[PDB]
Parts: sequence; C-alpha cells; structure tokens
Amino acid sequence: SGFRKMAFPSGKVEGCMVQVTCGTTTLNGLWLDDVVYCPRHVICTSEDMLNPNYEDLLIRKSNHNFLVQAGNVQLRVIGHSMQNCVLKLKVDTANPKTPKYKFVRIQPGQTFSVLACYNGSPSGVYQCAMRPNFTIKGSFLNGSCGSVGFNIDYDCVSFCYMHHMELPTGVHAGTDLEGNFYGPFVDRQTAQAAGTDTTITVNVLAWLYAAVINGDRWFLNRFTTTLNDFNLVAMKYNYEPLTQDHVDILGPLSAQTGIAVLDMCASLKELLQNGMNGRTILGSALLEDEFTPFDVVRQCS
Amino acid sequence: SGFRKMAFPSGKVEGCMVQVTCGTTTLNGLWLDDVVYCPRHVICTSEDMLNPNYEDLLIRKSNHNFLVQAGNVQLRVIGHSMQNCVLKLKVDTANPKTPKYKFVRIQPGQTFSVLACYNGSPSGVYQCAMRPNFTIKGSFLNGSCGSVGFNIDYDCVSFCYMHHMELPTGVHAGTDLEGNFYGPFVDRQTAQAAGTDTTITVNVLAWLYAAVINGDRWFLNRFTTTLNDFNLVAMKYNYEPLTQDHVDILGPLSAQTGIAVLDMCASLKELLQNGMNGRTILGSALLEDEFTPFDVVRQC
Ligand SMILES: Cc1cncc(-n2c(=O)[nH]/c(=N\c3cc4cn(C)nc4cc3Cl)n(Cc3cc(Cl)c(F)cc3Oc3ccc(C#N)c(F)c3)c2=O)c1
Ligand SMILES: Cc1cncc(-n2c(=O)[nH]/c(=N\c3cc4cn(C)nc4cc3Cl)n(Cc3cc(Cl)c(F)cc3Oc3ccc(C#N)c(F)c3)c2=O)c1
Repeated sequence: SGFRKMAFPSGKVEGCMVQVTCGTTTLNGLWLDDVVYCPRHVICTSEDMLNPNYEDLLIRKSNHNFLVQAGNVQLRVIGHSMQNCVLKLKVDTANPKTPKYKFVRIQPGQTFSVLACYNGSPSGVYQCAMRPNFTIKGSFLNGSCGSVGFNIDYDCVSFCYMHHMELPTGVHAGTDLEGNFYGPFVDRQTAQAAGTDTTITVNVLAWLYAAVINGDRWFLNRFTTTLNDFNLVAMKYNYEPLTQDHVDILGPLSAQTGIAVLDMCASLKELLQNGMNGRTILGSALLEDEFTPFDVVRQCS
Repeated sequence: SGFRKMAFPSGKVEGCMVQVTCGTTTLNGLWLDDVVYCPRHVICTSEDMLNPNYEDLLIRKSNHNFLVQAGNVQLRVIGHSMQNCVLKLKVDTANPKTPKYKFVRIQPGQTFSVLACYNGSPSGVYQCAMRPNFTIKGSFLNGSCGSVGFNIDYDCVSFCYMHHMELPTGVHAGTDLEGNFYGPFVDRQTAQAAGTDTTITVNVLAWLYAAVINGDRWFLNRFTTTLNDFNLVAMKYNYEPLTQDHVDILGPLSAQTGIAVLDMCASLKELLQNGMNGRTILGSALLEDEFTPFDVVRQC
C-alpha cells in the first residue's frame, strides 16, 4: 500500500551522462553508442547567447573545439552535426553502458522521470509531468542544462526530454531528443513567458481512484453527473475538458474500484466547489494532477 | 529553481539487488562483496510466519536450501548466518558492481531514498522520511520485502533501511542493515500497530526556508516568538519540540535568507493557527515535514 511520486530506476541513464564543453560554455550530454547528444546552445559564447545564428556559429567550429569528458575519460570528437536544437558529436568510442533506448516524444499530461545532472554527474531523480502549456515544473539550478527525462519499459529507455532553460515563472522548457522544443520556446537568451496552463483532469481522476484503493474515501458521495455537466464546471475551474476516451482509459480503475467514472466526476465537482475543508487525500491538501492512469496502475495494486 | 521530492541516483543500488528464495518463500536481497543480506523471514514457510523461532528454523537449514538469483546467474551459497533480523548468505562470487558502501542507522526525522524491488528487479525510486514513530509512509506492494533505503555521499552508499512488512494503517516497518528494527516491531506475521506520530518541526521550518530561497514570502510576518511559547503552541498542534540543535541546524538557512529562526517560528505559529486559507507554499497546500535542512541546502 501507499502512493508516492515514483521515478524509474535511473541507473541505465546514469551510464550515459557526460560533460560537453565548447570554449568556456559547458553542459551535460547524453552518450549512446558512438554519439553524444547535447543542447546546441553549448556552441554559444557569452555574447552569442542573446541572438545566435547556430548555423553560422557551427560552421566556425571544428571537431577539436569540443571537449567531451566521461568521468575522467576524454572522448575524442570525430564528427559534429546539428539536428534542430540538439548537437550530435560523433566520438571514437561507443559507450559500453549504452542501454536499449528509443527517442520518443511525449504528449502533454504524460509523465516521465527526470535525472538532474551537473558537470556530467547525476545528482537527483524525480517525477515530472509535461504541463498542458508544454513546460514542466521541475527542479533545476544553473548547470542542469542538458539533463534528460525518460521512461523505462521492459529494459528499454525511452528518452523524451532534454532540458534547456528556466523561464521567469520558475518552470522549465526543453526539447525532445531530436532537438524539437516542447511548446513555443527557442534556445535564445531572451525573456519568454509560459502560456496559460490548465489542470490535467484525467490525472486527478486517476489519483482519486488511487486514493480509494489506498483507504481515503471521505471525498466519495452517492451523487452522479453527466459527462457534460461536469465539463461545464471543470471549465469554470480551469480544468481540461474530459473526453469519452479519457473515460475509457479510466475503465480499469473504475472496475477494480467499482466506482463509475461519472461518479468520480461528481465527487470532483464536489471537491472543486467546496474545497477540502482541512481534509487531505493521499497526504495532499490539493488535487494532484501529475499522476497518469499508468502511474496509478503501476504503483497501486 | 523549483523544489521537488528528489531521490538519489539509484544506479549504484540497482547494481546490487538480487532475489533470494528458500522453500517457496521469496524476497529481495542486497549483494555486496560476497555477502547477500535479506530479511530473515525468508527462512519461514507459510506455517512458520505466525510465531517463528528463527534460531530453530535456521539450524534446520543448509546452504543448498538457499537459491540466490542475479539475472540468470545462479549464485552459490557457501555460508549462512543470522544478524539479528537480517540473514547473511555468503556466496562464492563477489559482486563486481559493489560500490563503496556503509551501514548506517538514521534518527527519526531524517530522509532517505527507497528502491522498490520485486523478485530482484528494481521498479521505482522515491524519497521517504523516518517518521517520529519509527514507521515510514512508503509505497510497497507484496514482494517488496528486502528493498532498501539509502543515502549517497560522494559515491558512498549509506544503506539505512531494509523493508520488512506493512502495518494495518498502511505504514511500513523495517530494520537497519544489522537487523535491528526501527521502533517497537518484530518480524512476525501478527497485527502490530504503529505508534502515535508527531510532525517534524525542524523539517517544516527548513521547507519554509526553501520557500523563501525560492521567492514565496507571503507566510512571513514581523512577529517574533521565544523557543518556549512556540514549543507550547506546537505541542498543541502535535508538533515535535524544537531543540537548540534543531535551531542551530537551521542557522545556514537563516543566514542565506536573513530570517531569524525565531521569526520563522512566529510565521509557523501563525500558519498553524490560521491554516493556509486557500493558499499554497512550493505547490503544497499543507505544511510539509519530509524535507530536512540538508535536503533543502542540496536542492537550493
Ligand atoms: C535555474 C536554471 C534552470 N534550468 C536551466 C538554467 N540555465 C542554465 O543552467 N544555463 C543557461 N545558460 C548557460 C550559461 C552558461 C555559463 N557557462 C559558463 N556555461 C553555460 C551554459 C549554459 Cl546552457 N541557461 C540559459 C539558457 C540556456 C539555453 Cl540551452 C538557451 F538556449 C538559452 C538560455 O538563455 C535563456 C535566458 C532566459 C530565458 C527566459 N525566460 C530563456 F528561456 C533562455 C539556463 O536557463 C537555469
Ligand atoms: C503490501 C506490502 C508491502 N510491504 C511488504 C509486504 N509484505 C510482503 O511483501 N511479504 C510479506 N510476507 C511474505 C510472503 C511471502 C510469500 N512468498 C511466496 N514469499 C513471501 C515472502 C514474504 Cl516476506 N509480508 C508479511 C511479513 C513480512 C515480514 Cl519480513 C515479516 F517479518 C512479517 C510479515 O508478516 C506480517 C503481517 C502483518 C503485519 C501487520 N500489521 C506485520 F507486521 C507482519 C509483507 O508485509 C506487503
């Protein structure tokens, strides 16, 4: 029993974190087979960061301008290329710890595990959700640029996030492993505001099912509501609209629990209109929207 | 910026998780050098679990009664011994992935990372605190017995918890790595109640410092309080008394923030008396007590 923000075992990814340096600019890189992937921003000098032209800057560099350190082992760069906002450094040694991996992009609302790294050394691991506005409320300090998010399925690591920058609000923006940003952001040292965010409704409902599975039932009621009467209130509270697909993915939890999906929605209507009144659910005084149905099914029984 | 429940990189520990089976009983073990440590409960059959005498059960066993699997590699048991509630199985192959490690016990109120393991395969990692009543509000399912909590300091893994069982309330109990239980519990399949818990005050204060370090200051006030009037208001909110150690440990945070420790105490008193009023701190609507001063300094 119990329910926590659980991340995937980070060992397989620790085996790939390295340090990439160009001039005095330095950040984290990901070593897979004989390629090191890192944010292209590393090729920028302090004065280039404001308004860079990455093609123009990359032409002016050579393979020996790129210092790649894996622990104390200096890898030799033998090739370089740009793939959107990510730089690919071909090196003479294939990472022997290279796991089975895939480069997959994730949907807003999907969760993933973040391995916070600095100078090539992992320092922490935690769970994040892709916000509907394509940012993530992460935990990053200066020097985390280049850390990766990932998921693991049957021994295969699907890397989905490369960290790039922190926005004014304190949330974080980044790319997938092909260098395509999540959301309307560019790798440029300029003020870029995060869009208006929303609450991931399917996630809240899955977390409520986890609560019932774990003994918290005070939020339950006998009421019911239509999928449309609930959508009207959710919109009032800046919640994402609930489709009938979202209902289908919630099916298994409705079965194991025996609480109709619409009944949970009526309880959520209830919770959004009366608050909580000094009560808690799974130890939280807010409605948590960063647990997917997959997360619940995995950690719960 | 940002603040989350961050665990330590679990790779060094994933390299040591193995599976231990005795009869039909099976659980997780920790393989370091040529020793595999696991809950001694594994020597129990279904019928011994209720009221065991582990000395009698252990004398009746031999080395070839212990099947140890690391992947598809069967490790061979060459010796066995009991270390309080921990079983030690000496095997003929030393773990090549053995990191620099230590066996350390933790005080109530300290945190650590948990690697949830099943049949020898790790499945997740998360942060936990040793509660004041010597339980942990963890996340464990059947088969997690033998998973370990741990801390990492400069490549050195301080193993501090071996998971043993789940109590009626949903809390979890276990031992240190020498087999000495945390709190008033025994490795016996019987109803065992968790004690009355209290909220970790020094930790709450550290989390509020983290909020200040991250820009949220609405909870601050100009009032001040003595260590004694604040301890009185806390004890009524089921908060732990704040010692002068707990005050000194917060010094660095008070300094980098410029908020007197007693000034937090006045703000925490106000928060405990008026609640939060639909407001939040670091994304939480309640007072978090599972971040230590060290955790905050590490993340901030
Ligand atoms: C707290 C925190 C959390 N996460 C990441 C960070 N972080 C960092 O750690 N480094 C960091 N630049 C560096 C400074 C270095 C100095 N040396 C010696 N080496 C260095 C290497 C790097 Cl990369 N930048 C800014 C930044 C990164 C990228 Cl990739 C980008 F393309 C544009 C950037 O400029 C901005 C500036 C403002 C906004 C806005 N609004 C924006 F969107 C982008 C950042 O934000 C910081
Ligand atoms: C959900 C969950 C989370 N965490 C751990 C668990 N968990 C488990 O996974 N296994 C588990 N027994 C096993 C069953 C097995 C069947 N096979 C084939 N092999 C097995 C190996 C084990 Cl170990 N036991 C009970 C348990 C463990 C230990 Cl060590 C102990 F010393 C006393 C125990 O009995 C109790 C029973 C009740 C209370 C109370 N109140 C108590 F204090 C102790 C448990 O609680 C379950």
